[PDB]
Amino acid sequence: MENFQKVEKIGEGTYGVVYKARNKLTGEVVALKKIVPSTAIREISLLKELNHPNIVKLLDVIHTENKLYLVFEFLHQDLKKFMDASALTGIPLPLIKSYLFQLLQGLAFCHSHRVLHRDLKPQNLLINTEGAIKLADFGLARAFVVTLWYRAPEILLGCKYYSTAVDIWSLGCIFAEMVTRRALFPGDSEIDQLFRIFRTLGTPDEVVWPGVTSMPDYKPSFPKWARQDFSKVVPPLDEDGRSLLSQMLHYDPNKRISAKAALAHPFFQDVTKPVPHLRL
Ligand SMILES: NS(=O)(=O)c1ccc(NC(=O)c2n[nH]c3ccccc23)cc1
Repeated sequence: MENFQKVEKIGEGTYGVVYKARNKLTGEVVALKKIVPSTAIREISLLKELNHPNIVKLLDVIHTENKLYLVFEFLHQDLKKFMDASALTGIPLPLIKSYLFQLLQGLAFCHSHRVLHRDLKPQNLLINTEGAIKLADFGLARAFVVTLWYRAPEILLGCKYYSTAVDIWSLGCIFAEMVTRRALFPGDSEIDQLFRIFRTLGTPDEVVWPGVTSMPDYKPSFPKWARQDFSKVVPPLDEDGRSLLSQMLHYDPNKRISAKAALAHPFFQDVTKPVPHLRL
């Protein structure tokens, strides 16, 4: 590991501290994450082959002194900071739509390889100066302070075998947040998270989500809220954007739109790739 000089700490992630670091041989600047079960080693090693331009590149996996360091390509800014910096005027819709489109490409890729993220959130969506956005920490949750805001309702209801659909749900919540400049469901506990979802989208029932009532953490005592209309939930998003968001936020994970079908949605008919103006 001595092959790296830490330049600065970027922050505490779910799986360890992330450092900006410089390779002493190569000269390259990278993100260095200090995270050992052989099972974790093999899953992580699979992730090195999972290469896509909207997926932060895992450069190296350093198992040393019984410790695990992951070396990634480095990006200069995350979507949370960019959202914060954009909050006076909001992110312009064409850049929201570009970001959403690119992230759906990323998902479509990983999902087609049966790999899910499970913990999408603004802090692991990384952006560069060329107008790209990338998913960071893909596949780590499986290979191995906690924000709940982007958690799919089937996870909160105790489903142990959830699907790629959970990422679509997270990404729908992020889409909404870019548009409105506020978190869609900022729960501060699991029940607060669930009940915020219920209050906006309606308490789910057997009609809209067959099997919901048989889920591990479902309680017949849940209060029954009525669904709100999306026009009230994410103005001033147009009809195509609301329609797509609605399909990303379907309760039933089987009805929820796939990343691949989302890419064909009419919302993306006029998609472009703007460059943001970023201050590094
Ligand atoms: N807070 S901030 O906007 O200044 C900022 C946020 C994030 C990164 N960059 C990173 O954290 C980062 N780059 N590549 C990664 C690969 C995996 C995990 C994190 C990775 C830099 C700056």
